[PDB]
Amino acid sequence: GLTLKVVTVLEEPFVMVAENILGQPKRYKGFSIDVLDALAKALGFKYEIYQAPDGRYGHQLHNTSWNGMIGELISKRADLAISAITITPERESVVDFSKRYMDYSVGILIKKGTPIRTFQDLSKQVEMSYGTVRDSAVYEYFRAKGTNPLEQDSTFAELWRTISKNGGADNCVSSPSEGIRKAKKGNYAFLWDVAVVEYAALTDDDCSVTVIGNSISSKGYGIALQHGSPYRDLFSQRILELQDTGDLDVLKQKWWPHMGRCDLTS
Amino acid sequence: LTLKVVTVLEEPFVMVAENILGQPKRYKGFSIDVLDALAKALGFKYEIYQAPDGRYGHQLSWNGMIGELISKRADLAISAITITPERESVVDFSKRYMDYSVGILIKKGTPIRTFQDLSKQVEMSYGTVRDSAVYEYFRAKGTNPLEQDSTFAELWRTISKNGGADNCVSSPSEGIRKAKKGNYAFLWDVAVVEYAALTDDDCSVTVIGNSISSKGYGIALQHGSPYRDLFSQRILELQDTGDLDVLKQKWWPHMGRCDLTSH
Ligand SMILES: *[C@@H]1O[C@H](CO)[C@@H](O)[C@H](O)[C@H]1NC(C)=O
Ligand SMILES: [Ca+2]
Ligand SMILES: [Ca+2]
Ligand SMILES: [Ca+2]
Ligand SMILES: [Ca+2]
Ligand SMILES: [Ca+2]
Ligand SMILES: [Ca+2]
Ligand SMILES: [Ca+2]
Ligand SMILES: [Cl-]
Ligand SMILES: [Cl-]
Repeated sequence: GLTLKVVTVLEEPFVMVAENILGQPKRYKGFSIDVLDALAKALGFKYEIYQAPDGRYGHQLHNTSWNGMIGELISKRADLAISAITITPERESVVDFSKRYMDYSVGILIKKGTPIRTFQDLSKQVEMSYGTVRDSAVYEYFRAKGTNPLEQDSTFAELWRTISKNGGADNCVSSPSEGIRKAKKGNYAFLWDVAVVEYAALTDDDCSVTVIGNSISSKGYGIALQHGSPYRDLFSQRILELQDTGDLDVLKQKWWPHMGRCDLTS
Repeated sequence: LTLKVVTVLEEPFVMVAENILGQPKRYKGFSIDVLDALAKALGFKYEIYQAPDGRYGHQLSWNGMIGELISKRADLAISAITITPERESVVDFSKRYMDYSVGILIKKGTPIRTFQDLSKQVEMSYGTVRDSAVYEYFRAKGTNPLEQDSTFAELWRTISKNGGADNCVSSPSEGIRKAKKGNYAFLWDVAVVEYAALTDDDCSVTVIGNSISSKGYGIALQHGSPYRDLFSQRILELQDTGDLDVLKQKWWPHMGRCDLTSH
């Protein structure tokens, strides 16, 4: 029957590999998979998932083309893209996002037991390396806030001076997995999606790391569809219903356990 | 192009501005400034009118602003309208231009600093507007066995005492008035009670938030409107540049007004 092609990128606990037995297609699991499954059921479609061949969310290149999942949508190789995709104006100009199914903000992952408790505390650091994924939306977030003397505090300017040192070479990482691994080794603080670093801290074998939030949320996570897709408004309606009934809250408790895991209190 | 805009008064989203006798009513506020930025960005003019029953809208068909859009007397509706699935099924909302959540309005100087602390109260009156969406939110959360902390169950036990008659109020203005006179905490739209606290004549109240947002505020357009996606795109741009945050600081200003954190 009606089958949608879904492009994704691995991001814990939004989209993870579940099993891949030889001969069988790869299977996936996670919070975004469960939201997608609820939509598939309600709207009566099937789907097939593939990972973005370049592994990127996607951004705009100099000739106005896009790579990543965004590019897959523009080219119509994918009908929808889902993982932990932030709804931004640049991306919405070329694809069509559903209304959000979760809020987004940036957090800090750092080993427990330090005097750093806030973004402001991190910005005061003189010797400490900290950073984000180079070439990411989070890097571009700190560029924007850091190069804006119109902010009310030097916090973002100071954070940007460390993050962007040597064009991002010294203090940034290639992937969230590298940032998480470095934060656990100590002497590094990793700045990334708070939901991603919270999951990493909750599942740390040694319960050795904690997350600093406090970022005000102004953006959400969405399902990206093709420009002009008829499914965009249908998805939004059902997402709103999932939120109103409490079904989304249950799925969040499933992947970010309120209890049973590491205690994140430093 | 001129769009018909329907609204309802809600400080500081939409407020009456001063107008010369005989001149049409003027409006000002956070939502008005968002509307103005959309007009300038997209290049339209507009005329505003007030909903005849001063209601947002609910069904049993739709009244309030939702009804004006359904009937097509309005091209769009804006004030402090929350994006809900029941409303989105009959009209078309922009993506949100601000987050919504429920807060606590309470007199300064108590040991209550969180929703959990409020839920621990014995013999204290606290509540919300009777038969409101907020009441229904606390019903749903408070009766759900899958909640991981007893906080919501305990809040519901007090809010719904005697079918909601003992501890709930008839309107937000009454809830605000009761919290200011004491021996009551009022649970309502955090942006609304924050503004009430900032402008309290006696700078006597504070607001407890510490709640992830449940919903967004949106611009409601007609079902099938050609403008909805355009509005969403420009709203996202206004958020990303910080323009909306500047507008929020402008309409919920903190210096010159009451200090909400003096204790
Ligand atoms: C756009 O730029 C990218 C990166 O250089 C390139 O791979 C792609 O072929 C270009 N496409 C054009 C000219 O349409
Ligand atoms: Ca779009
Ligand atoms: Ca120590
Ligand atoms: Ca693990
Ligand atoms: Ca449409
Ligand atoms: Ca309201
Ligand atoms: Ca609709
Ligand atoms: Ca006291
Ligand atoms: Cl929204
Ligand atoms: Cl939308």
